[PDB]
Amino acid sequence: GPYGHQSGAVYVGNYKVVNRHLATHVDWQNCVWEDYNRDLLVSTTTAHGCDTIARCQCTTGVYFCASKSKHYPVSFEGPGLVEVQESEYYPKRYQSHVLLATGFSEPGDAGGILRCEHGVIGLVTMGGEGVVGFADVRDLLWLEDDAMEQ
Ligand SMILES: [Zn+2]
Repeated sequence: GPYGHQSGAVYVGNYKVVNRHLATHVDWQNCVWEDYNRDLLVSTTTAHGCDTIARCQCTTGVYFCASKSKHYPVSFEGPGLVEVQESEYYPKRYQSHVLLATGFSEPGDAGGILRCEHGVIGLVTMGGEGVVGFADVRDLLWLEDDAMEQ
């Protein structure tokens, strides 16, 4: 039957951070932290994760695309508060700690998680007419080892 695999979230050790609109009743049931402005929350799990978050701030990284189903290297900025337009299933609200990346085409809306050569940055937050909004996990790394530059 099935074949394609996907996580749609970031599993870190005994803490799993996923998008609020993507979290399940179980995520909130055992949720330790949750930032509305970041639309992200952290829940505890028994099974160790398989992802390593990067503690870097490189302006260049690679994001995953659902349409392309491939990894896309793109440069982005880490704007604090970004007003997300009412799209998909979210109302025009303010989001904190979101990184945006302007692609070079029309496609590119959602995907998975934004990872850098050092580690994991964040998950797909909101998107624009040609930009990629990602919720950085650099504001709540308390989950596992962090990536450094030294
Ligand atoms: Zn990096």
